[PDB]
Amino acid sequence: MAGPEGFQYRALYPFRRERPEDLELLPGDVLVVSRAALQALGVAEGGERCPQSVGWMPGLNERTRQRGDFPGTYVEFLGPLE
Repeated sequence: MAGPEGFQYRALYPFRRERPEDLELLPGDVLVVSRAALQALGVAEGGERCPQSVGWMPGLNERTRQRGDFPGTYVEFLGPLE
């Protein structure tokens, strides 16, 4: 309606937080990321659809309700936040 507020990723494989400031990934669980975060990383418009090309990204996890940087290699792409 108004526009894309952000994008959603989804963890495919379970990996425990290596560091307290690391974000945990569980299979099937969704991670919510805003446009501001991706733009702060310097992502090209149409690159976010390939998270492994961006690397570690700051977002919100559903199962843990925690916030931090997750390795965007074990995650799939869901779509834009509208």
